Amino acid sequence: QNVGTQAAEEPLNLPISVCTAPGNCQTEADAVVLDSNWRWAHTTTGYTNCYTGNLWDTTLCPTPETCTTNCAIDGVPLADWSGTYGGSVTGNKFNLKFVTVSTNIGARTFLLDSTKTRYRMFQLLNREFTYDVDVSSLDCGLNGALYFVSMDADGGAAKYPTNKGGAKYGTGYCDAQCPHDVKWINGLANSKDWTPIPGDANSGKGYYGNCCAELDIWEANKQSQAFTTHPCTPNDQTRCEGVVCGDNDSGDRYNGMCDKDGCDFASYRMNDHTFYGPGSTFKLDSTKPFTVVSQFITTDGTDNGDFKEFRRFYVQNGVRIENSKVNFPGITAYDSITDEMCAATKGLFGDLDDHKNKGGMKQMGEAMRKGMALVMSIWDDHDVNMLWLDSNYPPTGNPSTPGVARGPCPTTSGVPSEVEVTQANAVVSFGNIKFGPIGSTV
Repeated sequence: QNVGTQAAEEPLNLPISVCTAPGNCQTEADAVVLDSNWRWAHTTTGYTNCYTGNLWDTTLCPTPETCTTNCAIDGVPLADWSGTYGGSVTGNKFNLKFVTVSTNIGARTFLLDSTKTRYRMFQLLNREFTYDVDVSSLDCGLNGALYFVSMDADGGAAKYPTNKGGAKYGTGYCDAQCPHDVKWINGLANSKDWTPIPGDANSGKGYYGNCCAELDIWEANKQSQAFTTHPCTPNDQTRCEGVVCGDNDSGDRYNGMCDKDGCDFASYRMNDHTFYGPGSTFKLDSTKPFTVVSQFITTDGTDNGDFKEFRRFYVQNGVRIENSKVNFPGITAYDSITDEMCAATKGLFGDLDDHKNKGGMKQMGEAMRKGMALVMSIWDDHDVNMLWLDSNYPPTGNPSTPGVARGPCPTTSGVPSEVEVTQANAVVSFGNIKFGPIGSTV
C-alpha cells in the first residue's frame, strides 16, 4: 500500500520491561500500531474511499495492481485511538475496547520497537515472556488474544516495494490460519475476487491468504483459555492461493502449509473444568487480573538448542499457580506443550497431528529463533462463533468424548451480531509486559 497524507500516524507509547534477574529490569520504550486492515483506504491524490463497508471500489480497483496504484492507507492520530478504535494506554497497561461507536468492531495491534519504524522482534527460545491481563469483561463468544507471528520486522517493505508504510502502518499481517480477510498482502491490495463475509458489515475475503508460523500465548475470555503452537512449512510470511492456504471451505484444512489446529494446551479441554473461571473458588479467578508467565525451554538450555517445551504458570494476588494438567485415564498428566503431549492428546481426541507433519516443536522453535512480532487483539468469530475455544466443538459432539468440550459456554453462544450488542463494552487489558531469561520476570 501507498501511504496517505490525510492523517499522521501516531502509535500509542507502551513501555515494557527487559529483565536480567528477578526484580532487576529496565524499561524499553516501545509502542503499539494498528493493523492496516482497520485503516481508511482512499485515493492517493484525494478523499475518495477505495474500500467502504465490506467492498472495494470496482472503478478504482478493477485489478490489484490498479487498486494499489490508485489507493493509499492513512494514519491513526492520537485522538482517534480511543475515539474511533477503542485503544488506550495508561502507564504500562494497554486497553482494547471491543466495540467503539463510525462503529468499529474488534482490533488487532502490533508492538513497535523504540524507533517506531520496525516491529519489536522477540527471539523467544530459552526466554520467558510475561504480562498481566484482565479478561473479566469478556464472556462467551469473545477472545482477547495475545500471540506471536512470523511477520517481517518491516512488514514486508524490503520484499515488496509497493508497501510504502511497512511496520509503521501495521502492514504484513500473516498467521497460521492463512487468512484471506487481510486487505493488503505482498504490498498489493488483496482485491481480486473479493467477497463480503455475510453478516460482517466490515470484512471480506480476497483471492490470496497470508501464511506464517504462530505462537499463541493467550486465546481467552473469562470462561476458557488456551495456549497453542502453530508451525508452518516454511515458517516465514508466505502469500498463498489454492491448496497451499489450507482453506476450510474447500476441505483443505490439513492440506496447506500451516498447522491450523495447532497443538493446544487448554485447561478445560484437557479435562480440568475447575482450574480457570469467573469466581473466587476456581484456582485462577478470571474476574480479577492475573499474571501469565510463559517459558520456552530448549533441548540444551541454550539459545542454540531446539524448542522442546512451552511451560506455563500464573501469579494472582501474589499467589503462584502452576499450570493445570491433562486429566484422562491412561494419559500422562502433562502440564506443558511438548511433541509427546501433542501426539498423546491428539491420539486420544482423534485429531490429525498436523503439528507433527509440519515439523513439530523443532519447527515452531525455528520461527521463534528468527524472531516473531507481538500481536494484541480483541475479536469475535464469524466462522465458528468461538465454540472451538469455549464450548463444545463440534456443537453436535458428545461433551463426554475427550476433545469435544472446551468450555461451559452454550453452543448457541458467540453469534457475532449478538455478542456485538451484548458485549459492546468488553475491554481486554494487557500490561506490565516483561521479557528476559527463564526465572527473571517475577
